[PDB]
Amino acid sequence: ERVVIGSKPFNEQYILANMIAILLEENGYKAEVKEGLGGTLVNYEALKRNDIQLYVEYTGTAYNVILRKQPPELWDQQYIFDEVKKGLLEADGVVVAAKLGFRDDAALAVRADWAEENGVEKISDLAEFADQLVFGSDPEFASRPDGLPQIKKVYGFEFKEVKQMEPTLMYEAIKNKQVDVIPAYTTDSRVDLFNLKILEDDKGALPPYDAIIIVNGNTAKDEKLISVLKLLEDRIDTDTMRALNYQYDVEKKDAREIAMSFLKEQGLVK
Repeated sequence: ERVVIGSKPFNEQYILANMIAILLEENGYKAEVKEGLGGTLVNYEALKRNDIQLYVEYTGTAYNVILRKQPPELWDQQYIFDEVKKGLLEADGVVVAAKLGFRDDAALAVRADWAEENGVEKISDLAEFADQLVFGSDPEFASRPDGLPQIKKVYGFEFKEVKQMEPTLMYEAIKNKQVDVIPAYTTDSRVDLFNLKILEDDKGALPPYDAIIIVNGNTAKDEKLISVLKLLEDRIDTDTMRALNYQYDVEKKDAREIAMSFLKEQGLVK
């Protein structure tokens, strides 16, 4: 039959929606992609209605926006994954078909050369350096329920100073060494373009956003289709997703051709 695939309006989603479409067509299905159908709830309600049969959601996003659940004291990856799986199934019969293998998290980033020289890889590594470092911030990060005050509480440090600025000036500020630490999304191509290092939230101050393929109840009962989606299980790590986003954002490549190239390299199409 025909499988309709939703997506949210940004790079990663255009690439992943097309990837699933191509893979399904390779395995005998007819697939349609609705590129930038809408945001989280446009897609989720479309999924419940069976106007679409699947899309790529994120665990923390499902936890907060869809299920409207209470933040835990500390964010644990699998706790949130299991709560989302149970929650979507009980409420709507929606099934988690696959974990893709990457998280698209709000995180902290620093310059990569400095991180290398000092062996900084996690937020807890910043402890001894914190009171010497300048933190760059925007309205988007400051408005978050989990932010700098939660980082202080969990990690036990505060930065030298906080410089507020427009979100479009953040990477320039860290590149020009006006600030030393910025909020950045883990799969954002600019992390690589500005030679930054993303840090592990090793203590769980911030929410996890594991990328998952979710399917409606009726589509979940198609054993062949599920098997095909399972070929993407742990297929794409955060480094890999970011480099795919780089092809879109920096190299200006078409999202579908980015997906096609990946699938061919992985031997899943041809």
